[PDB]
Amino acid sequence: SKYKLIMLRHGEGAWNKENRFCSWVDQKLNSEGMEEARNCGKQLKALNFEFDLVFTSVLNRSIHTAWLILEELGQEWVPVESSWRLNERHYGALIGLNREQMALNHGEEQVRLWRRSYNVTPPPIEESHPYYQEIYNDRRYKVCDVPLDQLPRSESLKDVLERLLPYWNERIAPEVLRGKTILISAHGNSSRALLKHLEGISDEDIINITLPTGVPILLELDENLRAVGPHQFLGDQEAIQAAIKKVEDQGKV
Amino acid sequence: KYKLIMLRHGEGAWNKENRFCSWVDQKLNSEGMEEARNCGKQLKALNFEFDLVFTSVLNRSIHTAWLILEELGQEWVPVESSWRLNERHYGALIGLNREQMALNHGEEQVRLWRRSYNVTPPPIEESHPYYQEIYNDRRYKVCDVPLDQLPRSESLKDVLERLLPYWNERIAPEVLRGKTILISAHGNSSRALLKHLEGISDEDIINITLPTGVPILLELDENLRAVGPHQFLGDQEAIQAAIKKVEDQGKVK
Repeated sequence: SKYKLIMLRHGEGAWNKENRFCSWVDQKLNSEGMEEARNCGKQLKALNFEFDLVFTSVLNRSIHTAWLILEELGQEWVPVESSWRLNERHYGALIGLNREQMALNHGEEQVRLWRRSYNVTPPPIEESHPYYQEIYNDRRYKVCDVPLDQLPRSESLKDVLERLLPYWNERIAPEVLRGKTILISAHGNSSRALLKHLEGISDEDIINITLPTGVPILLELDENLRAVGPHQFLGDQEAIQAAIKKVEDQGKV
Repeated sequence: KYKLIMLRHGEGAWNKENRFCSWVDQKLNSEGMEEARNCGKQLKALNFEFDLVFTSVLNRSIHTAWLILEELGQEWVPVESSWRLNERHYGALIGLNREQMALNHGEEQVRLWRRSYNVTPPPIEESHPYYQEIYNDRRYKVCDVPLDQLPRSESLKDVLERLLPYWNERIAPEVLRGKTILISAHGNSSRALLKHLEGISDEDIINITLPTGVPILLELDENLRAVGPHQFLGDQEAIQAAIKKVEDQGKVK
């Protein structure tokens, strides 16, 4: 392909382990996630990647992942840019809830729909939600390209792509066309959103795409920035498929 | 009136070994990392809310900045790194033991090499043990100045000449815009900026030594000139002692 870029989902976190929808809650990576980030950097180093620019969300877990990757590459000097438009999909009222418990109470299929549907919008989070305050009172959301009151309170995967695409078009895509090697440290669903766009995945097929944590995703693009072949997870396919199954199994029981 | 924070990163392995590090990209050791976290805690106590962070391209200043932002929960704050904030280039003296130099050339000469404004260290030659790793690094192949035009040694005067343009053009404008800035730099690059901002004479700058891992508070007026001398944040006795420690590295037992 004419261009190559790397995107990935950050490493494991406390909630990623307790199996609770984290979303816009600024939870940190745990020891296991930090190591995943380090292994990503080692895999990228083994493949000679030399980044010119890194894009992250404003959730610290995606930022720390990038930092750990850069340290392993000895590329801490590479410019980093962060944007809420790369933030994980907003789970609204579901934030904080245990996936397996919801599966038990509502049915595996119901939870699977909420998690992977392109169109279903979660119930908006309310000021009465246990984590509303610790989200909308943070200064990082007072300096976004849109007023605090204009930020979403819940999003379907479709909503995510709608607020992420502008950033890709205006800030990231231009750099890729310039020949720069870009690294995107994002999240599970915000990453699924960008892949849908780049690979032209249908609304139906995007439902079956689940991304493993801490695994480099190589995308090869043509002159029009359209993927030339499905995304490629860099690493041992067997261990990567088990990690994907692990994510899927979070909604089973 | 405007206030900003600048500091020198924490200790590295060559600190206890008493060897000029300069442009060698040495990482912080355990102690240096802790020094950064302590700076972060102090800044958090003062409720600092940074808007921008400027660092050099030496990873120790970058890691220091990252640790401070983590302590503050401000990892999303924009960071910019430039070689123009790099520590003074010690030329051929890089890697040499400061006390050994004092025994070989005398304390007076060592003092001139370390703190004088106009004395230039002998240039580093291709045969020098640390030449390769420095000029072979990609971070210097993408600077605003060709790799072949980068200094091979610098007097404090040389440092100010390549650092001042960066301050005036990229940092000072943010200060005038009321932004809260953090400058994570080095011993002599910080001394060079202080000399300018405080209008310290070529002679008096020789007596200014900065301790590692200590927040430096500086207030500037409408003309971006120091309202008063810089101040060190923390236990003054421990600070003066740390300053003496640095001074004593250039003296005979």
